Amino acid sequence: GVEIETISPGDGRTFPKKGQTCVVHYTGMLQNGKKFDSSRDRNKPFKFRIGKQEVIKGFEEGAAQMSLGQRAKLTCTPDVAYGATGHPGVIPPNATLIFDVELLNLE
Repeated sequence: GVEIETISPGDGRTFPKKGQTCVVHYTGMLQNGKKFDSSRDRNKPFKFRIGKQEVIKGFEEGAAQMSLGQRAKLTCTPDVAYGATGHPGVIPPNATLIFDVELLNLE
């Protein structure tokens, strides 16, 4: 389940396709918790491609549903990334992940 809450500006037509290296200013957030990851900190805005299962399903499905300039807000379910397993130290099991996702991409 990928629930999109878009902050309005963008173009609404430049959608990511397969094999397109796309650039996202992501900002992670735990529900009722602090941050855990941010591209604003490293200032290397995570040039990743679409269709190789590199990113999690709650972030990959949110990327194709956005366009250039758009600023959505992810609500990632636990069972797509870390709900059963959980990362040691960062993301616990059964965690509902929140992301501040803006798609200012290339290709």
